Amino acid sequence: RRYRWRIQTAWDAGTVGYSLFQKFTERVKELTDGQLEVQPFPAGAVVGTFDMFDAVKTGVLDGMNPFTLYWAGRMPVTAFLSSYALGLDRPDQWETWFYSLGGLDNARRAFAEQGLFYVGPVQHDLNTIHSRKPIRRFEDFKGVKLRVPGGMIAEVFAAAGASTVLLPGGEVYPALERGVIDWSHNVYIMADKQRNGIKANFEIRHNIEDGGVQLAYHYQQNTPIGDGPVLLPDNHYLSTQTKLSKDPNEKRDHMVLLEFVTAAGITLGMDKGEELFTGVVPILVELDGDVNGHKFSVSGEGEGDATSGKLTLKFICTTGKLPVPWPTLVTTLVQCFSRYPDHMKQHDFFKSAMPEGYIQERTIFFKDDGNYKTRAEVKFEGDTLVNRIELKGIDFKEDGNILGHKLEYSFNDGGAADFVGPAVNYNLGFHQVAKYIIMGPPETPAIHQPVDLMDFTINLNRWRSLPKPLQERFIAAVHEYSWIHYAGIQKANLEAWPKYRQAGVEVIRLSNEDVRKFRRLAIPIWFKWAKMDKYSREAFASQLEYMKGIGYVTDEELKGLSL
Ligand SMILES: [Ca+2]
Repeated sequence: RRYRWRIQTAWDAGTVGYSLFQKFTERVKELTDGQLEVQPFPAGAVVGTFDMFDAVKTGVLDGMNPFTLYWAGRMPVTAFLSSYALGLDRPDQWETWFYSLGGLDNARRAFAEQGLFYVGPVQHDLNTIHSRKPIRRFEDFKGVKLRVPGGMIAEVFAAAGASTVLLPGGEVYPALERGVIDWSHNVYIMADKQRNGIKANFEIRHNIEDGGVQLAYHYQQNTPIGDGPVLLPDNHYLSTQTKLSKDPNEKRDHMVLLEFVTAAGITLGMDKGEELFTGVVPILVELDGDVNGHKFSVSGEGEGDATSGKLTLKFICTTGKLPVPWPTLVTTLVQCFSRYPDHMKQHDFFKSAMPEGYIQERTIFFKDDGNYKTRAEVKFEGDTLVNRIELKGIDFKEDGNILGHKLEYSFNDGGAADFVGPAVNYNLGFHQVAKYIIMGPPETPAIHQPVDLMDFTINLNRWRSLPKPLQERFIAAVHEYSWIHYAGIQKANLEAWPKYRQAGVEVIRLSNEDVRKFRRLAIPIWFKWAKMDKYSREAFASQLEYMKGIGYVTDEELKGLSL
């Protein structure tokens, strides 16, 4: 009669990808005269993304539109049915390998053993890396917390020193906001009723220039200066992205600072001084400091825009050379500029205390070293928001990372994520939570996933129930959609790159030498996955022959590796 197939895709609703997938279901009805209908489902609507394989195998779903290498843990061949690092890197090469060099039937025999019919690949895009750490060379990957899709992709970055996690794309945004895993620099804000203010305790990790890390434990309390009513918040956190730079025309010891601050951590829809921040507000900071008796003064000026959460400031040490590293002063040197979403406005203590302002006190303990004690008044002086600070430091090793100036000029939480290409990652908001894009050099712009293929895979019993004329038409339909989908994604990507620059994202290009370093790690990983079983061996053997044929692999660089 009429055949109806439920098919869930890896694409989340509200991506370019899902819109294209939805149009595919209409094309299939057209091409089959209404006889085959595909009911489309966005990611998660029927089962979790990574649960699609078992759902289709058992028939809960009739089919799926996944990224094929998601099955790498249970079907090694699938790590070879989508690009892997520094291998074949053009869409046309993967088309050739699939449709004339044996790939399609290699995939179909492997999936038939699982009760699945692999229809064909779906072309898509390269992938980008979105990072909160400025990763400018190979060695900067060490200690990064990186989301990736498992398999060989994760193994390559793990071998370069990264910690890897596996998450679906629709969960990447909140993960990047919280450090991806293990630790972050988020400040949980808690009401302090007895001081009619707030308190917070958090831990900053300062990178040591030669490796590894210097911990700075922060204790914080805030109390209003005046007696007007303030807002006492429910639990929530502030997440800050900070960029530190230098002014090339400034000769005093200084720090140029750019920050983006968002309040979060309250779920939407659960059962006066704010007006002063509706536009751009000038800022002045003054700090008078004394660390082990080394005296100094810092002045800063700039502005903040709480509607955006953006701060722009320049700081100068006016007494000469700063005796401590500038990154150790970032937390001391105006949380009233945080961007609070509409549904969280009632939790903004910092703006509620203005204009008379608030006192901010901290103790900051550097592990195995001295401590800072800081006290600050933050308030309006006229129309300028001012932060005046006294800082006193004691018990520091002149030997140490602080007085020895051994800390990297940086301030970030080490989180980064690959997912897909720039347009869909923009659909998911990555530009808001990561201000760097890490790409390869112009010779090798995509190091880990240059050809990130989807597919259609159908429950094998459902497939065999379909009359053969509709089978062939569905195969044709998928092959046509592979390139319609590709073309749609590529068009959106053209629109997305300018939007990244407007959001303040910087594109960082690694070097050819960085690529060579990845390549010496990638080739052994190819052979290890290839040897897992007979399907992965067959697919890599034919890909390796092809790569040798077009000059992508030399025999010398294998250094003895063979199947
Ligand atoms: Ca990816």
